Amino acid sequence: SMSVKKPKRDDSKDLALCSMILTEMETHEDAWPFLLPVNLKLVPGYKKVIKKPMDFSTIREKLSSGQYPNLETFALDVRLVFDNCETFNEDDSDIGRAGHNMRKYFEKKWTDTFK
Repeated sequence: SMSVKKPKRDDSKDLALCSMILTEMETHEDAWPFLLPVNLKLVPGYKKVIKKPMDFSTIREKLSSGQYPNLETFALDVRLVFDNCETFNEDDSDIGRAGHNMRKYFEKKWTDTFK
């Protein structure tokens, strides 16, 4: 509350560390469904169904331009990528499997870097 604060957690490396995680996600062999925004002219149903499209290149641009206020807003966008994937793709598909694999990969790196 006013003039009452928990000890200050060092957040000075968070930007660099999120960048490193995102590089590792970009270079994973199962990243290909997520590298670029889904083409809303060429994929029927996407635009109407997925209210907030998100992809790794969009996260990279937001990260590089100071559009994440803290590490939690970064994680929310990464998770959005996988939540959108599950919304639109069957589990038993190459893309559906890719999204589960990448979400697991991400959640481990996240815990190990920050928890």
